[PDB]
Amino acid sequence: HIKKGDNVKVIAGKDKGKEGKVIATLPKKDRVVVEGVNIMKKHQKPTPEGGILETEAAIHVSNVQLLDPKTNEPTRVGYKFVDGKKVRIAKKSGEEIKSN
RNA sequence: GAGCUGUAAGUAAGCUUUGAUCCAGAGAUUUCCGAAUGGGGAAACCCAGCAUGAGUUAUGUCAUGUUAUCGAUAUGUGAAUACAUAGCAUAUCAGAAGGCACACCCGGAGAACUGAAACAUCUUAGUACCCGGAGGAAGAGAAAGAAAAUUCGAUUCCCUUAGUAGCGGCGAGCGAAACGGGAAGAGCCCAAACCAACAAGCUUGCUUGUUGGGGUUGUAGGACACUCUACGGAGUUACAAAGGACGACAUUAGACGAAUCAUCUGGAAAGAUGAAUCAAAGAAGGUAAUAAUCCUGUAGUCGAAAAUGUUGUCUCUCUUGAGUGGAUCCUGAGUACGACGGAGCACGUGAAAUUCCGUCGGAAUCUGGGAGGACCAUCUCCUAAGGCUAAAUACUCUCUAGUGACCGAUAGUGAACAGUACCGUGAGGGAAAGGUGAAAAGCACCCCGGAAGGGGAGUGAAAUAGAACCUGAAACCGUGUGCUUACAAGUAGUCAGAGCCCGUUAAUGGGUGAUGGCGUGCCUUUUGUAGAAUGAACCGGCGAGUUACGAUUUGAUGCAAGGUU
RNA sequence: GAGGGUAGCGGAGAAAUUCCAAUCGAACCUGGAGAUAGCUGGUUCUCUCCGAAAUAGCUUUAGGGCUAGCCUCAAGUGAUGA
RNA sequence: GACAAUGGUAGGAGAGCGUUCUAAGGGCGUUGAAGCAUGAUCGUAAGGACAUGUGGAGCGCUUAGAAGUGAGAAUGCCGGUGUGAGUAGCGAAAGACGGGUGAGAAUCCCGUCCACCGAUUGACUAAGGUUUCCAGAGGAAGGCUCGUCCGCUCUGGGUUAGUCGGGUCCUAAGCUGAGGCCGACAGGCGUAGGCGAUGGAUAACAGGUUGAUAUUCCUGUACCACCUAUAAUCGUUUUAAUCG
RNA sequence: GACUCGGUGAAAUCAUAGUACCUGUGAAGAUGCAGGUUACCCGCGACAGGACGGAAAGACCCCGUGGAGCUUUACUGUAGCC
Ligand SMILES: [Mg+2]
Repeated sequence: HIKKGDNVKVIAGKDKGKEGKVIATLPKKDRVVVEGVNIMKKHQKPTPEGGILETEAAIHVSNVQLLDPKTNEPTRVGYKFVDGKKVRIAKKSGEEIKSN
């Protein structure tokens, strides 16, 4: 489960192996947007004259994995209660720095 | 615990880590109509009285309360009539009224088509429909019983008895019960004798009334007579009733939750190939193809501020129990029964006992009364004419969790997008209509054209996936061609056969057809159909011996004087 | 002309079986209800073996039914068949 | 191996083909499943393969089990598409020409001439309908042809009351009806009283003005109810003026 | 109106049709059968002899132990009345 500012890795699709970072979330369809991944080309009409534009489209969230902060490998995520508050762990190391 | 302002996409303007949107519990607000209730009315509107209040020099206006009819409880008053009464008035209370899944239950009233190869007794059937009353169940229920043993011991339901006994234009048909095996199990309160009080007549004797206590039954019990005895038991599901404490579970939101990498093909891998790992988890669904190890989850474990629902332990609240005498007193009256007319009991009034309704008659009192299928005698069993009662049983418009050798868009609900289009004055009847792609990346720009449409370019793995969007059959409509046809008489094929054109699942091949022989569609129904007898415009989809319970016979299999529940 | 009344086992009729929502020897709608139909129509893949009847008798029977005759399958007996 | 048999309707008997689903086993599939199309293939029949094109994610085989298990006919039910056929019809009637607009004009707009109704094809008010009304834009469908037009599509607008017609007034027929009478239930009737116009009562006229309203808006001049002030007349409130 | 040209454009019906006549034959009145006799291929305007032409599961007739309305000294009841 990934937040808005993390640094992830793509594990499925055309762009498998790229890193990028998250910029949008869309939780109702569970599809994130990652920079430089899944780029599309739109035909926009004049609204100024338009033309072909390139932006990123959303990818399904289960095609993305976080990176172990220490060893820098993909990992799943668990939870832990500290100070009576929930944090994220890397299933291969300790705490996971996710402030922004 | 990071996004959010419905389906619902946009833009704008905003909200949110000082915790939003979202989920559960509890509150607040809740226009008008509708039983509709201040009066009226063509529902969703019109018109008022009274009391407060705002406003106005004052009217008009506005705001908030209250005002139906029956019923209950008080008070006052009182007609024909003197007292009285019927009424009348005022004030408190809020008892009824309407609706439903009203499926199942209990009552009132109650058909016909049909079967009997016609039809009337009978049957369909106490069924459909209509009306009333209710509950989570209702009804029944504690022997005036069943029986004929050496008896049993409230009611209801299941299996058997058994398609037996019986009933029946003895026709068609209708059709039990006791015994036996089980589920469940529970018993109680009055009326009366009597006693103690209070009260009115009365003459203080009696009568009657009110409260309380007592007391409840059959091999007779209780009153009375007498002799032996006391707070432990009981309880809100009947048996009398209220309410507190502290607990324990279960709902109604949730939380944590093990383990995988690489290459090949490809738009994309979960597939193939290779090497690993978890398992109290290899249920399931998603993810760009088919995943135990990517996501949501699963096995397992944890969790409640608040409100409900159960359930314990205290509290609480009630309350003596035996024996002998047995026939002095009490023990349910217009009742039980009878006659006449009907109905219900499996039973058609009959050998009809047994049980109810209408109209008339009308008992007995323990040496009593009732039943044991007319009646009599003896035996046996019971004790009517007052009431209450859980469980085992029936149903599903709903809610929660699941299941299927159930359907897959003409199917499955009428309805996957609707009791809506539409039809009818009305009651009422009642459709058709699912699928782009993995992702909108939904075709910038150029050209012809008023536009609609199109050709390029571009997106995409694919655009003969372009929104009339998965696949895209047949009828039907066209364009181009290889062979053939303007002297010919036809159910349109078949057998023989030159010429011309091609070249296959490669075998004594394929297309066309000058000319010759033979040849009156199909189905149904008939003695007999080319029939001028019936049916079909054509193509597609849909459309007719099934299932339950009995009987009989055959095959198979197990055991055998036994077999089987 | 407007506002009203009479309703199907019924109403209305200067009378015709006449009218009661383009329908009347008994309106329309929903239910009993899949009424009943000894009558007509229909009833869906293939091959192999055998193969009738259109007649007695009774029948509120005559284009229906029942028993017998004639077909088929299985087992049995054994000259009973032509 | 020898010998024999083998037409067939009602109808009896036997052996099989194919469809959907389930169980167990064993397989195939993005190097392309089902479906669809074509072929000169195999089996005694129902039927089974293989190859190529299209298609884009599921499906066979073996043994056994279970059935909504097979269509050419029912004046069958639903959908689609033909034939008749470029055929019948295009719903009472008088138009002609010039100019305009437009991609496009017999059919739209403007003008002149001609024609038809005129106890009416003219002008008012009711029922009934319910936005059809007006302006700007449009031309896919509707309009029995056409269309630049429209009662059609889109966007935005439009209905003004003390006196007009209803209510805050009255009653007819009829309908309801507190108490009441009757009735298996449901309910039927009816007294006082209510409701109910098609009738009775009841105060406003002339002119101006919009694309769309007018006795309603504006100007002028009126009338009718009700309330408060300013007042002559008011004189126990019997009476008196007053009201009743 | 019909007929020719421009616009628009249905319907009943329909087993498939390359659909002649005569004398016969035949379920006894033939475009489809036999033996002959006629006839080059394709339209348009007209006529009504045949296709037992279309339309409506004959209303006449008979049958069904089918319905309904009406009558009476048919059978059985019954509202009422005495
Ligand atoms: Mg064609």
